[PDB]
Amino acid sequence: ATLKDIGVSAGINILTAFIFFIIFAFLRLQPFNDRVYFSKWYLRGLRSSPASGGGFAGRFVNLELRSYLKFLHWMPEALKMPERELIDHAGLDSVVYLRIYWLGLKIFAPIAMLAWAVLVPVNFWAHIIMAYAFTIWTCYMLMKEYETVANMRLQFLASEGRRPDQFTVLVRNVPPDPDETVSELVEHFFLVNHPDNYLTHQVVCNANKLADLVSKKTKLQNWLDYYQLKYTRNNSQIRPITKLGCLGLCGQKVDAIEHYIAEVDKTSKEIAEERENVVNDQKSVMPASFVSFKTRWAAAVCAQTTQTRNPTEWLTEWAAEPRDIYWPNLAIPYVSLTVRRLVMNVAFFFLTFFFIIPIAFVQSLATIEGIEKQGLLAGIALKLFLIFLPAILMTMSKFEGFTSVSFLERRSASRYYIFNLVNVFLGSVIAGAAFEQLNSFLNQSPNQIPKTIGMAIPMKATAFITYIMVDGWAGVAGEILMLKPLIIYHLKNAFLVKTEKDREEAMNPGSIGFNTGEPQIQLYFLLGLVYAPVTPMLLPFILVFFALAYVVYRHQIINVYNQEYESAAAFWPDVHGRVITALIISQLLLMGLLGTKHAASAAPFLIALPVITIGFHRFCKGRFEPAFVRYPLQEAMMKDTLERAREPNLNLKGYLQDAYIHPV
Amino acid sequence: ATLKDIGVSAGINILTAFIFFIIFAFLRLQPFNDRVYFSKWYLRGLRSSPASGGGFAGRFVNLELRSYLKFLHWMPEALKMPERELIDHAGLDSVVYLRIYWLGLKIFAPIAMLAWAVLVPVNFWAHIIMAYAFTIWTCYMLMKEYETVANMRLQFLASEGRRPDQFTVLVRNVPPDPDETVSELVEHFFLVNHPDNYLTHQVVCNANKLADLVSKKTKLQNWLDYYQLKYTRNNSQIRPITKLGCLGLCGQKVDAIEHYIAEVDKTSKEIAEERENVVNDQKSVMPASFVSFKTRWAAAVCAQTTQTRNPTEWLTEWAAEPRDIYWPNLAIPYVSLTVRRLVMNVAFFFLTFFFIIPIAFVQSLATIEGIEKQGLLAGIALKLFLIFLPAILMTMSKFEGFTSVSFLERRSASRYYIFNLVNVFLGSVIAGAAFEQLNSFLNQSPNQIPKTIGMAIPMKATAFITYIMVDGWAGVAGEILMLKPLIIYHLKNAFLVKTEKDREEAMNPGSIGFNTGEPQIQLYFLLGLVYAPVTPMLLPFILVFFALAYVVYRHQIINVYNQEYESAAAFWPDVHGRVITALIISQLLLMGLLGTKHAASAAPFLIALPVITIGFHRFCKGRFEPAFVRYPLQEAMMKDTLERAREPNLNLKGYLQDAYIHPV
Repeated sequence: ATLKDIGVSAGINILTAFIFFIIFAFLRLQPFNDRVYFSKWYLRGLRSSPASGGGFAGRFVNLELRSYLKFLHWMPEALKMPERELIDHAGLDSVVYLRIYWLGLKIFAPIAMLAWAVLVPVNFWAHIIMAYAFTIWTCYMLMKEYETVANMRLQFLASEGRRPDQFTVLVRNVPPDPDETVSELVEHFFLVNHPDNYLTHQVVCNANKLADLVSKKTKLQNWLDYYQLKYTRNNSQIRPITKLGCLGLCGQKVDAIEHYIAEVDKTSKEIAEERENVVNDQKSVMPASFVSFKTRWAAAVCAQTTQTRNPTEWLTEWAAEPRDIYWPNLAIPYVSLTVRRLVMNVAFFFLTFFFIIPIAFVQSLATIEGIEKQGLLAGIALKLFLIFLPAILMTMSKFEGFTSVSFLERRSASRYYIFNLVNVFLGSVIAGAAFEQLNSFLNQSPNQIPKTIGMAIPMKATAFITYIMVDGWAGVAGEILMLKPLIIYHLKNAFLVKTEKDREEAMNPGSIGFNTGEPQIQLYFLLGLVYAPVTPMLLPFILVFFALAYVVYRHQIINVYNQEYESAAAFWPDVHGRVITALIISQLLLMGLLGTKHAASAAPFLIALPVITIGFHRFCKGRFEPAFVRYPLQEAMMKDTLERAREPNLNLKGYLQDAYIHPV
Repeated sequence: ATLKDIGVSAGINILTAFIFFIIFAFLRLQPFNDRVYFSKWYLRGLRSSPASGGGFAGRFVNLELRSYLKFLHWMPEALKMPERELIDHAGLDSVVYLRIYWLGLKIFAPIAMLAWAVLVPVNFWAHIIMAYAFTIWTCYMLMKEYETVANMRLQFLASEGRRPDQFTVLVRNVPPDPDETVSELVEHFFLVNHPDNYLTHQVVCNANKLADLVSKKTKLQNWLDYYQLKYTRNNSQIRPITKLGCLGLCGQKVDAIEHYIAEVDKTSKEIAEERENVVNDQKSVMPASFVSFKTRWAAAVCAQTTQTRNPTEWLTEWAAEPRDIYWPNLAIPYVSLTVRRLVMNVAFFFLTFFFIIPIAFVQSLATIEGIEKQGLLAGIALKLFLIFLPAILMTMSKFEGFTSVSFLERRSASRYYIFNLVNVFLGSVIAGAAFEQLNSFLNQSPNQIPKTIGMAIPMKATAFITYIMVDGWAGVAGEILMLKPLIIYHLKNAFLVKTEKDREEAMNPGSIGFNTGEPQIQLYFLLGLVYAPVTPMLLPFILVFFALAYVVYRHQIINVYNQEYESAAAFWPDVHGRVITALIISQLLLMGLLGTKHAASAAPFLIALPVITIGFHRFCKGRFEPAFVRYPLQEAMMKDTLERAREPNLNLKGYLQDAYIHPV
């Protein structure tokens, strides 16, 4: 646990990262791996077939050029593209996500210098002075970044080309009327309440079943497509037991190929059936619509205005890009939304507290099944749970009912933050023997709960240092290697490829993953902020994470990741608020570290710090936050007038009419 | 402190109230007192000169008819006018203020029955069950009243005649431009951002000096007007030392009459001067304007929409009625607003905590000056402070910068609530020896502050019982007597009357006084809710207050009080929230009363109660509150269309143009 010991593990992790980088150098040279290493370039059409032409040499024939810049040159090259160019290459979302890593450096580097020039030499009022300076600097940098990101969002929103969401609102909870259809209600309402600028509307329909049937058809057509064209005739008719799939030659359904062709045909028959009972029924039509307006100004008005005396009916909000719309959740009743949120809130309480016990349950189950038909339960335990955490949290957000992928990712990121506040930091080691602490809290005569818990849950430094070195050093290095997407496309272009040209593209690497990546940055913001006034040891390792992550993610944003939506940095208020939470928690923990005994000339200052931080947060929520939630009417009018001058005769009707039909 | 003792004081206070009612019976018979007893009727024009003709008999000649209904008949007569008729007679504000007393009965009567059928007989899980039922009932009644008051407000706003505020917004923080005047900036902005419906605007000017000069002129013209026309020629040239006024024949300024005529003339000369340097200067013009629109729908849009990328500039809010506008605060810079609020927040901390010490200071001062030139310091101490509390709190709200009398009254009512939470209830007796408790808190090694304070600050029952009987029984009875307004007009129609007809009207009794009356109701809501699950003794006395206050205030609303503004019950969210606070405090105190020792099958329920209450509050803030803050666009459009059909050719321009000029 000494500097020496920690430094040994540091060197090991630096080497692990370097090994990853070396493999990356080799794999990125392979012409057949370029599809999954330069995906963004192909998605942009700037690069051609994989290796600028594809299928060439330069692979294992020359391995990787023996040097130092083989596994290092990609770093300065990632830092070469200007930010403006990356805004048009990747998007504003990705550029401001990168700005969070730069913010971490802009905040922690100066405060690391301060903590290393005060604490370690002079080793108390120094702690409180440091705390103050740290919070002042953090807030100053947060305000400057709130301003820059807001100005970037506004510049982006103004220079953006026509988007259907700029003219549309999602009206929800349209009150049911026994004499009129949802469509008629909507049309009439917006023709009398927004007469001057109402253009068109698109009622939301529950086409979830039809969509799932179409998705099932495609899945089944591609299930045994590998087997269908393996050798045709009668191939390996595998039987993945119908309960979980995968498997293969395990159940009893041999039949034929292409997932037993008749099955694909019966799914097609059900698709036809559903199509009939979804277009001609008027019961699939949900109490919601997508109302478009002739001007962006009018849509802004509608989005930021109450329409009726019942503020829970005719709820109008800025619509999301048609590609950001999560259609399954647009068919969930509004009343249900609130109940689902509550159910998922308590399910999360359970997931963030009583989760080690179910993990131990499955661990014990795995020991039993391990004996039956070398093992040592490696890779399971909680590692697998941490890989599934983002997905579990995402399905929880989908249950809650968010109708935009952007918002779902933002909700999952907020949940992951709370998970990390509890299970990585305050409350990880306090969770002794499952709910033993909770049993004592239930049988506690007085209110000793905070006492017991707080006292023994502040966590340690050297242990956290190893976490940064494993998850934030070698972890971000593994990201550059893109192992799983490579494997996926390898076992797809060799398996179920059968494409006429380039239709079977499993090269898609998804996006940055705000629901996972941001929680990581925020956990290191938390760690670095809480420990800063106490120990200056966490800061150096946290800073290496920020620098490495900046470069690895910049590379991945320029070369691999493709944005699945464009929210124009709408998530920044969330980011800001989580660093504000980190700050407040830091000051609260310092109050505890320096409150017992101490002095009466310490508490007045350690109580002013949280207040100042909350006041700054409120100032920032009133100065910069509105830019991310409401479109200013002057900006909307400016865009409208300029567009109507450049294009005097645009038929917005056609463009906005079919924009919000369910993709099915 | 026994039932007997408390009942003796009860009888005394019942008799005091009856004595007040008896004097009221006599005084309301006097034909010369009718001006200040039936003021509303004269303000409405329904009644003529004082005693339906004025100056008659029926005074002391027959005294008061010896009976029982002399001092009792006014009660059923006050309960005779229907609520709808009172909405058009007095206003919605006054009708919903009366509804708070009825709400108190609707909440406390059923819960008094429950507490008297459970606690007293069976005398613990009964306390927690009572608490639950009490909160459920209170919330149910709160929700039902939120609904009724909201529907009443919407019905009122729809049936209201054209009001200038229905088409106007107060734009604040108009960004300074070196090339354009505030007027030009405003006009251009709203002609490009709200082109379709912008009508006119009225820039706010700092005419505070001119207004104060005009007010000074009138004050001086009426100062020694009594003396001017006492006997004319050369009358008693009194000298109120110029530092506080009043006095008379005390300073050195003898001069002449009418406050030394030359002074009135020099104030008139300064009025002329100021008029020049306020109309022709463009530096008096504040960065704010009153923008009117052709439709109420457009003003609603503007009020509930962000106008520019800087959400702190071009701030648009629904304008208040020109009569509700507090013009002095419309000339206070927006930046200053925030600082002033903070300064007044800490001044209030001082007023609600360290206030007994300044009272003791002045008390000790009065002992010294008492000897100099029978005394016993009667009526001073804190009684005088409680009469000045509403005024102090009002001047604090005026400092904060609220530009509407309605909002100033609402702010002062909120402050008075906090004062009462602390100094009437939790923290009154804990304030031992000024700041002795605070000195110990400053030198407290651990966090023993909550412990010490809470333990010894829950207050007692019998003592509170006497408070209800004095302030809520005899207090509301004294209100019916209207002593001070009577005296004022008596010493004005006999003093500085000199009116050609009926111009010197000091019969104006003001309004209900939301800034004072509501805090009282809320203090009894608090007391009755906190004590209910513990003791059922406070409830009966609290219920008598509600009943008596309902009848006395209904009488005063129908006969005396005249509304100075019409907010259409916009204060109800505040009322609701203060009863919600009472509920939460009640549950917190019950947790303390029943948490030490007790059981582990009591805490889970006593922690669910506050959560349920906050959840209900949030539901009510999302369902009913928006009706009080934002005008629904459908309602605005309905009013607009109906009005444009009844009156096809209205020139809203003329009506809305001169509506917002400073009354000077």
